[PDB]
Amino acid sequence: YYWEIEASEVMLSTRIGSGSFGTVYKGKWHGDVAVKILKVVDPTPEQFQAFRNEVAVLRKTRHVNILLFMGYMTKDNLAIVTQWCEGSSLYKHLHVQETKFQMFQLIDIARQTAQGMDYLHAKNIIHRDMKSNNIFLHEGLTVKIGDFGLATVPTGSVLWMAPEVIRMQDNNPFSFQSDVYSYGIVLYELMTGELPYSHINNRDQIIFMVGRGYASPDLSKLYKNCPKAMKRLVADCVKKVKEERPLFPQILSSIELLQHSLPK
Amino acid sequence: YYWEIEASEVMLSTRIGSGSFGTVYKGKWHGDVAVKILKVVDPTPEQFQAFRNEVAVLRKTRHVNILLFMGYMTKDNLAIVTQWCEGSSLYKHLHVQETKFQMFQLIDIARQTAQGMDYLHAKNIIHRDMKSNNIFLHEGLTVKIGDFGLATVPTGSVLWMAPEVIRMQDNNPFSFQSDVYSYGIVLYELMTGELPYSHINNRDQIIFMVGRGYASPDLSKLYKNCPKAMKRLVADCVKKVKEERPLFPQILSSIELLQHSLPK
Ligand SMILES: O/N=C1\CCc2cc(-c3cn(C4CCNCC4)nc3-c3ccncc3)ccc21
Ligand SMILES: O/N=C1\CCc2cc(-c3cn(C4CCNCC4)nc3-c3ccncc3)ccc21
Repeated sequence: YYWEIEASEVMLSTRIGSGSFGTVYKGKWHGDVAVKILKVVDPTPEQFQAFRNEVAVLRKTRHVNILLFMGYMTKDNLAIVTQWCEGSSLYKHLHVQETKFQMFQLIDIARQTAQGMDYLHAKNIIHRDMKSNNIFLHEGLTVKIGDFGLATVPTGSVLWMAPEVIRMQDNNPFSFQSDVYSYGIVLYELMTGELPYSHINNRDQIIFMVGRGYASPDLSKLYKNCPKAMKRLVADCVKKVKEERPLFPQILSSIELLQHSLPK
Repeated sequence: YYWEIEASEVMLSTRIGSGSFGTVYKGKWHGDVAVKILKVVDPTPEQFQAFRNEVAVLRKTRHVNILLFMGYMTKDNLAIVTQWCEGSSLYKHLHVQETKFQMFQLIDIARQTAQGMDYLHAKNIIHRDMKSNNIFLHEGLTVKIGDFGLATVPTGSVLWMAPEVIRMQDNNPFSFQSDVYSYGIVLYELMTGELPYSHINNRDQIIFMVGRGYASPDLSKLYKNCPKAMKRLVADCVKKVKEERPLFPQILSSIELLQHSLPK
């Protein structure tokens, strides 16, 4: 049942960026595949396990909303192969290239986001990292979550960070709801078309700010065609207090009912 | 890990049809899912092994062109769950609903169903059964290959059967080329929009005639839009003789080649 590709069957084309312990390419294997490579010479004992970690988590993910893991390879550097997806990251669509997504399916993006998030959590999986960078879009039609570099059972990306986790507490800040906050940011991003804490400029300050209970996100700005129960859902999820947040086995269920209403 | 879905987590709506040793349903499990159930009250020891062999096959196919196997269920009927695809099987689109697919992408359907078929051949998988009834189409894009109920290491769907296999010879007629042959009929189906030998009506005479190499499929039927290189490929795959047929690694790259000579 080895999901390792027999030596050198993979091709690798140009770089597309970076991420969590690697680099990404538009390589070939039985078709088009997205591939993460080490890009290092020798493997660290901690990196060894960081690789072997992401493998065992992705091996658990057979789902139509989770980036389909296809194979791995320790020979010729450490590598992770998934399905290639035509289109771009949700971050690009929203902030880099400014795509005016229509509400009808602007919520359908959030649907599929939770569709997969529910699957992960119910199957023990934590995402930790999250972001809307990791919401890779298939054809502008199917949502797939990728890069499980920080998942379980020194640079960062402060924004999709639960205050509790920003503080640093007890070796175990990351939890179910710690994903749900980061997801709440994604909902917000869709509803606003821009990043949280936009009009400032001090990354270092934000860390302390939200991580102490000051810089709550500005709900009062968002596209006016937003549902009345959506603000309610963005609010419930982005809530500062930990256990006060709602779990995914009720997030999407509260969404797929509101998807019925706005059509008119 | 064990793709066993804990009993009663699944849900099952109206029927979709039959085939492959059960009954097909649109269901729910972290979202929409295609479900093949047993329906039988007491499971057969010959079926028991037919089920488990099917699941052992699906356990090795993480591909964008193979119907993403999601899980199974032994408790409360024997069941298999896989990704739902809004939009129908090709057999319908082509012979039942008669959708007017343009050549630009008619070959793009063919490229994918080879893209997929190559992967299995390479990863040890023989399909045995290979219908246009099995080629499930994701809306208008993404070709994903159907169930493996037969696929290995009373109702027969003749038409997509290599002469050698219609005959029966040595308990071992099903092979690589066998899959390739039936794929060629799928090519014929695409290029004609018609079933093979559609202008007779004696199933139990086609069986003999093709089985003894008298009833060759009519190549002089394909549309005018069809490429000259394509008609060559169909013929090479619809070769009566076993060893004369070309293997998938070759087929795929041969179609890839010709696909970017069409645009004009
Ligand atoms: O294991 N790590 C992996 C596996 C697949 C994978 C893909 C990416 C990835 C990075 N980008 C770009 C987009 C442009 N701006 C900079 C980032 N796009 C993708 C991508 C992924 C899947 N399908 C299509 C595209 C990153 C990491 C990993
Ligand atoms: O494991 N084998 C499986 C699992 C699910 C599964 C579904 C089908 C299947 C049979 N049909 C009909 C439809 C009416 N016309 C004749 C064919 N439609 C589907 C179908 C495919 C994908 N998504 C939803 C439904 C076949 C096999 C298997």
